Amino acid sequence: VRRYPWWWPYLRR
Repeated sequence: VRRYPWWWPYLRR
């Protein structure tokens, strides 16, 4: 949950 999508974190964060 750095800033990108809510789903993004799983992607990289």
